[PDB]
Amino acid sequence: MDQKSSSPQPAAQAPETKQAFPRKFVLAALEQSSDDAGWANLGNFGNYLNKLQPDFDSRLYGYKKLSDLVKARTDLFVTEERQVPGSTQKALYLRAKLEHHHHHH
Repeated sequence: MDQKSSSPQPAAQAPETKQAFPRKFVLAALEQSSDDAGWANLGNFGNYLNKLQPDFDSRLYGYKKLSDLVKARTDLFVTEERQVPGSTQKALYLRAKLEHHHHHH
């Protein structure tokens, strides 16, 4: 529940560290850090994720923080800002992006 904004992002920067995304461990932490409805709060996600993968660092991918990594790589992760009941600020909730059964003929 947020403002669906986007950005071209000019690739004028010199290519820094390129690392692969290990999604099995990350999604494993994500789902375990999720509430009953299947949404994980950014804070708890960044916490439980590091428990499974301490080697997983955002600067290895070129991002300022894990938060920016997730909202950028929405292909792997589903991102929404959700309002917390009784709180003044909204919290970023995350969940796993999965395919759908596709076939040939």
